[PDB]
Amino acid sequence: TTCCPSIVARSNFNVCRLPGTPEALCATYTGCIIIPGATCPGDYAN
Repeated sequence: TTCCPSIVARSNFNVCRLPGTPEALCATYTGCIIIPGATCPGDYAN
């Protein structure tokens, strides 16, 4: 599960994966984290 900070940052993160851009790439661009768990803490999830 991938969870990003800032609702704005995660917004473009989602839009990033729309054209077929790899999730991890967009995550690296947003300062986003990809954890093995299926639920992220609210500390770093927007």
